[PDB]
Amino acid sequence: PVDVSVSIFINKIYGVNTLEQTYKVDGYIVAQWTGKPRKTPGDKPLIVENTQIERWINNGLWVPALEFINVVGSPDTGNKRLMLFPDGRVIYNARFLGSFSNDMDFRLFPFDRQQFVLELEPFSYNNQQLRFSDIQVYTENIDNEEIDEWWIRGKASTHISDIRYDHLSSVQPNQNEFSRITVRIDAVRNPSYYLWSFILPLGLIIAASWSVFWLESFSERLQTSFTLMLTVVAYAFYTSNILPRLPATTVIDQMIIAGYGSIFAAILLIIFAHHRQANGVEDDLLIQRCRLAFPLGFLAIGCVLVI
Amino acid sequence: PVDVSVSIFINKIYGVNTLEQTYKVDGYIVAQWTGKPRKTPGDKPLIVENTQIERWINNGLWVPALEFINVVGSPDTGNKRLMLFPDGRVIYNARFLGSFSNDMDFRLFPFDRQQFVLELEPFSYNNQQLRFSDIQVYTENIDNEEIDEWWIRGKASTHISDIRYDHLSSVQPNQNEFSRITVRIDAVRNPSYYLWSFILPLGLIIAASWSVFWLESFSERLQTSFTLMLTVVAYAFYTSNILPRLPATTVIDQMIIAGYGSIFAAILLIIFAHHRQANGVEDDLLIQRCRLAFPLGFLAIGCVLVI
Amino acid sequence: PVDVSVSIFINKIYGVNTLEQTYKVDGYIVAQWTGKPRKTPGDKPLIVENTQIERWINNGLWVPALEFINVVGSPDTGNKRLMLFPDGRVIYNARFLGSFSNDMDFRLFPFDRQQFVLELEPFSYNNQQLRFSDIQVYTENIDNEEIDEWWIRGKASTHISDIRYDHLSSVQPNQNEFSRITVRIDAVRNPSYYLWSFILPLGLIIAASWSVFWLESFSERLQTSFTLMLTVVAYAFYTSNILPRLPATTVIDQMIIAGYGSIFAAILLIIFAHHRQANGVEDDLLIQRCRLAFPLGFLAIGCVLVI
Amino acid sequence: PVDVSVSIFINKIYGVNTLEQTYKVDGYIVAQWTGKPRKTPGDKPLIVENTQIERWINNGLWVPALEFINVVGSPDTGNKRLMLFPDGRVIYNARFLGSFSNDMDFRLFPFDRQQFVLELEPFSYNNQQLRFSDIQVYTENIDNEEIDEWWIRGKASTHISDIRYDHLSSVQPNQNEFSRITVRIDAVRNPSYYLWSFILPLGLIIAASWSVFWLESFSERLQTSFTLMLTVVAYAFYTSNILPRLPATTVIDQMIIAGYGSIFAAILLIIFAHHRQANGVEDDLLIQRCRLAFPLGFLAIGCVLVI
Amino acid sequence: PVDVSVSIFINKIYGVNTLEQTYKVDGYIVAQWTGKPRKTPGDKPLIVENTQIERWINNGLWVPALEFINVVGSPDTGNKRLMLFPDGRVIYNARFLGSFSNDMDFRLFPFDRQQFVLELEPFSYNNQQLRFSDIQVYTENIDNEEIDEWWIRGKASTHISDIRYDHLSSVQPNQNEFSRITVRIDAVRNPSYYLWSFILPLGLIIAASWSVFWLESFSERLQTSFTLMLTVVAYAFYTSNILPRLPATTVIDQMIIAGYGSIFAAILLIIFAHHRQANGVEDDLLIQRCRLAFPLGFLAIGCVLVI
Repeated sequence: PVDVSVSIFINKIYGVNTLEQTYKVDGYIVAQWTGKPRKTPGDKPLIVENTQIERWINNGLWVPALEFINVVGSPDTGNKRLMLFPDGRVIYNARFLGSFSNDMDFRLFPFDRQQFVLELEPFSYNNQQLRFSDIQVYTENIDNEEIDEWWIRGKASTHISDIRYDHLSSVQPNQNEFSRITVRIDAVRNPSYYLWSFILPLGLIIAASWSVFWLESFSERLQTSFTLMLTVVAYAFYTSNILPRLPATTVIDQMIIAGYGSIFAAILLIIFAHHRQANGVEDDLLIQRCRLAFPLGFLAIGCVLVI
Repeated sequence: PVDVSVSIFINKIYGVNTLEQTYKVDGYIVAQWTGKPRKTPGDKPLIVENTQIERWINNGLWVPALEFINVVGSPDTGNKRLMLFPDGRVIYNARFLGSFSNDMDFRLFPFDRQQFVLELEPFSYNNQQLRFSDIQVYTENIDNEEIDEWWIRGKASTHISDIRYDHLSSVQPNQNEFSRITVRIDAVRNPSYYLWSFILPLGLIIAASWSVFWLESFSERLQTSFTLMLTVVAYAFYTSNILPRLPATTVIDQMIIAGYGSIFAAILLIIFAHHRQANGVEDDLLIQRCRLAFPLGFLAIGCVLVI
Repeated sequence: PVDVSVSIFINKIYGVNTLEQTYKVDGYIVAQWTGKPRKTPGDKPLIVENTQIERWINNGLWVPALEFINVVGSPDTGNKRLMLFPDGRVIYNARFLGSFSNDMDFRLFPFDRQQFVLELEPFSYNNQQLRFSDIQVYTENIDNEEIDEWWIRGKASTHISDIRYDHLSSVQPNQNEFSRITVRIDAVRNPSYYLWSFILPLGLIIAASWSVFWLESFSERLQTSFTLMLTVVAYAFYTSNILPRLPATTVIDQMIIAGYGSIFAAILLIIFAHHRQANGVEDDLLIQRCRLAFPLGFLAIGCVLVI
Repeated sequence: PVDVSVSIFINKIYGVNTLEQTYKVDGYIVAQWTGKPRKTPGDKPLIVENTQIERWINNGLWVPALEFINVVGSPDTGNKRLMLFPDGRVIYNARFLGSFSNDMDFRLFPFDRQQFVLELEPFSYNNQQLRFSDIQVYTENIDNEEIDEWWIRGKASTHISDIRYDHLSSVQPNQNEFSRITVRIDAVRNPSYYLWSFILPLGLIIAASWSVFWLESFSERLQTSFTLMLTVVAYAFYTSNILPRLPATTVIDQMIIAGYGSIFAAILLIIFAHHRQANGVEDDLLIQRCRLAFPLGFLAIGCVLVI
Repeated sequence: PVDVSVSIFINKIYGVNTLEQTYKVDGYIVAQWTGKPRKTPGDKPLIVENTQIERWINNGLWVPALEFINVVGSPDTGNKRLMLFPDGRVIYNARFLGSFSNDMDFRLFPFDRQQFVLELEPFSYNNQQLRFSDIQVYTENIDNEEIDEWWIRGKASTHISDIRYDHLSSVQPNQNEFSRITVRIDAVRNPSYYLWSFILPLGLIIAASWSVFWLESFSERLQTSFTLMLTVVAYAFYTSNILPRLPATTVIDQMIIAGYGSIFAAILLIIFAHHRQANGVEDDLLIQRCRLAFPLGFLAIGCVLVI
């Protein structure tokens, strides 16, 4: 079994797609192993670049294919090189930009946290072993973080493991285990932007909707609610169109639904106070009571939301 | 007739396009057959990867081209390999990402269910038979389902068949039947998100629209109706822009049309009650009757919608 | 002149682009001609697939290039094969997906009808003739039609013709006529969806806008119009954003403009009735007259729209 | 200096990108020059197509690369051919689809006019001269123009010139002038659609906004303005989202700004008339005066806009 | 160490992507060095174009690969050429369009300024030195600037430097320093468009919101605020949808949030003035005081924003 040492340099993780749970990773991949020694020009290591690489493979050079397991579509490989050492060492180095898949739960949207993973595995060989994996995710940790959209927490975690494929041929007596390198980078979303421009105004609207009870007439109370109703519909549209697209109910989507309910409940109470008492009494002890209670009931339900 | 065994590993089915009735399928395809025995290095099976494969084809190796019948544009094939066995067996294995087509009826949008199908067929040979198809759609069934957008019902069903092409040449006396593998995966859309964030507020708005009859004056009743009218127009826009795009009337689209009608009918009744009675009587037995009847008429019509 | 028989199988016509007047066509293309006889393996027809085809062309095999005249960008060709017959026949078969152009007038948008055309022509040869064209547009005609977006009317029409290119070289004495195959498929748009979810609510709003005349006060009449004004602005936005994009005025766009005018004319009449009569008379014989007349004037102008 | 005669057939100019000032050009390019005579099959001109062309170049055939100077990314070339004449003539013909750049001023958006240009230049040779350029922009001039989005004014203008590159090597004593072909096609946008569906309603809204002065009460006058304000905000959104995107203020954008100002100026006058006169007088000679003057002040300022 | 002279011609910098902090660069790259002398046809420098270049590399020609460090995906290279001089000089020249990455802070959006940078580095050699970098950013400086979206300030800055890579192999005793060319072009965004069509109406709306205090009744004051509330929600949507997309709070977003706060504070003051005084007094000295003070308080807070 050939010992393969890999190194993955991650330049940038960007372009997260919430609809398809994917993310882009730009960087380099280096893999080193030792083969039979070789006569090189003079005796310095020989450099073979791009189109010249397949010329060496056609003459018999063994270059194993390593596949990104969780990639989404063939990645864009930039420059690639082979470094052929006279003592037998071989170093493959290539620039790449690829889109990778991982299970991503966005339910607690503004305050959610995700981990971006890479999964590397040889495409055809089980008799060849990944010896050690070093990733160099040397993007900043203390340069721009409050300004940046995602907060990387710690240095990336690595784990070389062995994957057992059962459904295989019938001629392999026991060779159905492959070496898989797994890189993981944990990150937390910076909610600053979504707090100020989305959650804050949504609170301001939800709060100010309760000021309908400070209207004197019943006609004033009920008719204004329909203008508040339209405002929440507008704000829900503004929220869903500008924020990333999701077929899942987010924290903000609960806040939106809560606002929807708060207005509908107000309409019920406003009509209730009118027609609850005999002979047209307006239950003024209700309008004034919920004038402060209605704000409190929402805050109590919000805490049980975090139950 | 050559016996070819295929195996299709489905990693992920995603990216449904409602406008073009397409869907993306990432996974692997394996095909195995037995040919004339062959001298391999030593005597272990030889592995030929990617660019090296066409070198073997130029020297005479027979590798049939299998076409995805229902594919939408040439798919993106990642790494590919040939496993050449000394006794004659040949195993082709390739990673692919492709877009596939099938008839998809989205009319009952939030609660609809679809089946994703693959159709495999040799491109040039009828004297070569697909012997058995095993698909490994080992995506979860009981890990994430309530969180996931689609619910896979069962393991994929397959069907190898023979397709008769009539319009052909004139030199084939009887050989116009091709082996077609057909894989089918049934799935049900998870309506959780669309119920809470779309159907529920639409109900709350439609319901609260009936509270126009609880206004005392006629001027209050008619003018408020026009503000409710704007809200339904606003909500239909929010609905059509955020939800997947469709040139077909969906369940939600019927609910939207229903809200449109409920408001217009209210305006008729509101105006009717004013000018229906002689000498300016306001038919107060109507406003109060439909105050509860108008909500009920909508519920009765909704049940005949499910007829 | 070489006799070339073509056959075009049309799997699917989809993805009409109203902004660029284009549409996608998936299917196969077959071309057959007879050349000098040939020694084949044994004596069965030889099959040459994909990358192996250019190998035969480099050894001298004459394979003419057929260009889609009205294609938009080089089309995506899937699998391709050559079938070489010993008696001299040669059959080229290839799967393709391409985007094609044709003049498409969408002015009567919901009820418009278009025809999708293909135009085939050899790229370099005029001394080579397309002998007969058979298209197999065996998409359904009586399976799904009311559910489908477009209605195909009849079997596709074909026409081989001769195109005269004048601006050419100076060395051709008379050879400037090329063989062109022209396929035409006529189709009518299914207006069901646009009627119910777009045309119907637009009528309901336009109609209900006239109910402003049933308000008793003049202040009620004028102020309500401005809320109705906003509703038409809102509905025009919803219409233009969801419906296909066009730099041309459609039937719906005329209906929208009509709604704009109906409201502006209402504001004129409402203000006119106030200040038309001496000493502050409110011309109540106008408000009630146009209470019914204003709806009729719209219907009369709508019929002259179809003039 | 080799004499190269080019001819550019322009099939369609479409896909104007206002954000990036680009446009797509589909058509053919032909280039002819005379070289050393050649032994051809028999003695008829030889046709070399697509993949076969580079075979002749590897054997020594001189085929110069002509670059589209103003192209945006490598263009999509369809079929290409070489016609090798026995007397030495060589004719290169190729189908192409490319995106081209030019400075485009969209400030007078609905009524603007642009010119689409192509710039052709050899990539490596200054000792080779473009002898004459004939373009065949035989798209219609009198077939569909009122229906079409753009109006082509005349046949395209050509200009072969010499471009002086100063910053070059140090070994060229005087050879730093290159032959550049420049094609120009002038076009005027058909404003019919934008007039009816955008400019017309914006006028109606701006006009109808002035009808606020016909309200009797002061409370009626001020409150309605905010509904008209919302209408202009709504209409500004509808305008910017559907119309092509631009980081420049257009004619329509000025009309929008004008509507914003008309309403804001109205609010000032409405509040001014209330509190301008001593003892609470409502300056009724103002409300009625600007009832007609405010429309005129807008019309007077609009004519100074065309100053 | 080989001396390599590069020259970078920048035709156009366009397509800034605010979400991914990228920008497109179209232009040419020229690189010159001197090698062992060479026998050329006759003795003039030989020109080798495109596909013919790799033929010389297969025969042994050394052409080093230079990589754009900050590129986002492999760039699109148009025509490329080699100029082989008899005395040993070699000139590589290629057209390219590429997407490049750099840290871009858009927080002060309308008035922000950015710098577009390129970073060039050899892919495999440290024993080869970039001798001098000359960029020709000969885009206009005094032709169109007020009309153009970006303002280039000065001639582009260059800096050849040495980058120390630590994490490397174990066989290099001291050779881990690479030559990096860094080009920088400073640019300031032209805020003209965003001022007139976005900042100005936002001011007009924010200002006119203060006119709620000039209403006489309390019911008029509170109900109108909710219509003003909806207008800001609409305008926030229009702002975020049309302006470039950003997960960061911009100057406009602060102006938007300020408008949100201004209205909510008014609702508090409007309700405060009602219920602050004993026995139902309406604190008319507040409504009139903040009638002018509320405008001033916003202006006072706005200057401390620029603190």
